[PDB]
Amino acid sequence: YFPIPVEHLEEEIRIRSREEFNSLPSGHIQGTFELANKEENREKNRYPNILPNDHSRVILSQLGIPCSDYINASYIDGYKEKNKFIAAQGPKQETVNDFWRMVWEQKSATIVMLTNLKERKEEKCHQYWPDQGCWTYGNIRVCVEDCVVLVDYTIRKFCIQPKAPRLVSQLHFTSWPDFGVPFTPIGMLKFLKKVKTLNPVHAGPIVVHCSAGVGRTGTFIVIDAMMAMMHAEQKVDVFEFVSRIRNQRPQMVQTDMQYTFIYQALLEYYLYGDTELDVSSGLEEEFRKLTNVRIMKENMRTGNLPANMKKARVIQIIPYDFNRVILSMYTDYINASFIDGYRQKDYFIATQGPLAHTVEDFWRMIWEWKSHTIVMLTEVQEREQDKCYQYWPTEGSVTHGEITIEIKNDTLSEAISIRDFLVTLNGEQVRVVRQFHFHGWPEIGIPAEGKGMIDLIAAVQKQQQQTGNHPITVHCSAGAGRTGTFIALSNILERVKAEGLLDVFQAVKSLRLQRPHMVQTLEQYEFCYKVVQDFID
Ligand SMILES: [Cl-]
Ligand SMILES: [Cl-]
Repeated sequence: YFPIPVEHLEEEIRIRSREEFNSLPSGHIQGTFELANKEENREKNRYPNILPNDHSRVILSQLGIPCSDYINASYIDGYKEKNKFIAAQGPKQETVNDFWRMVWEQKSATIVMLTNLKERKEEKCHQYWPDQGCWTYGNIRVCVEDCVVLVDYTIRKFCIQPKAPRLVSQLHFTSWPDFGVPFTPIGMLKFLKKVKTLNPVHAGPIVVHCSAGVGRTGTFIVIDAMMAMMHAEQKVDVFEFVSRIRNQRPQMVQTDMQYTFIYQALLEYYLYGDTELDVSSGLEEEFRKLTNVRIMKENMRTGNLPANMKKARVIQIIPYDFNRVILSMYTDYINASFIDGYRQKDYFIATQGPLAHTVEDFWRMIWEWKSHTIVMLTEVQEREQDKCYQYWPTEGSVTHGEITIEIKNDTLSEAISIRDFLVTLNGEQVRVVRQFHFHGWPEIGIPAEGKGMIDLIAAVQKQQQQTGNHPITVHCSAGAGRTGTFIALSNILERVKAEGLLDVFQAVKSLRLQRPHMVQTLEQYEFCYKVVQDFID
């Protein structure tokens, strides 16, 4: 196994689709585990087969209690940086205090948690931080100063002290699935950049932990190391590195499926890599790339089954089977897909304009997924083409099957008209649903301003925080295009306000992987940039 030039990475990935992974050394033959197996230390290890060797063991200061030296953690090098990380086992009740003493004695500023607390009812790691307020863990008082919950990870700011108090930031990756590795490595690369951002140049080693302290924790350390190697050597050698880190902590990467995943992340980071940009700071090429996002046509069964054919305005813009909106019972089908927002999963329902023969279903979707906000981006007719069925009453009330819609208020503001309805189901019988009907999109082309588009996003956000905080029903006609533009800018703008960063490309690309042809035309993509420019001023 020799190094792969990045020039040939994509090809070698194809060719290798297990044997490589099985040739790695299990770090056990050049190692010594005397200290880890001491009787005194038995109860301190979560898994008795996954133990630090004596040489790279993190060694705590001796606290007159015997065998107080020990913790299940080991130093791990980065690409050209001795001891960049500490790969630690996720602490348990009995070692929570010893854990913080490590963070303190090692001068660490960052903890990377790659596990959830419980997994399918099995406790994979004990909570070692206060929910609210403060807690003294031994001679170290930890205090929560902030918690920010984004969709793929959450971020916690601690203030630890026993003279100078110190700020430790915990980055907790929530998205990692129970069984197997993730799906895209998109989330993990963004997460890994946020760690680079929040760790100070002067700080101690980064504490990375999962359950056993080898596996996720390993795939994470390797992906960082190998990004470094690309950015320096223009070549990647995953095999020689995993081999190296195992002689510091054995078993570092745990699965065949994990080893492959390092490569996928590395490829993603090469092919698409730098498309993020800071709000401080051509599109043609980026759009070509977006357009080469494969459509998972295998994974589109339900939407193509014969009965469901007739229910779609465009038999080509149709939900993937995994993130499709499913209703109470082929009556389970509505051309509509769940889409991740910036702060939570399944935050938007991106749907088509109801057909005259799918209003019943439409309103069942709204009712069954507790939607209270509808964003409409077309008019009923456009250029003499019937682009959406009017599903809402204008004057009185209308009953679409079991649901009843009665219109309470209807205010035509600048660009957006804003209707209010009492949706009933013929004491949890009645809701108030609010429709934002955007008249600011031209019958042909994109709008040339985007003040009115900023003002709609903004309007829908207040409505969300008030009628808090359910999934938003966005539709136009085809159910991807404008819906896409809107969902994209919603997420892009939230993050600009929040992180002061801007990655339109990945934003849209992430939309393409949830529903086909989401942002659709280069016009609409250009527009995204244009609205962000307008927002910045
Ligand atoms: Cl949890
Ligand atoms: Cl694991």
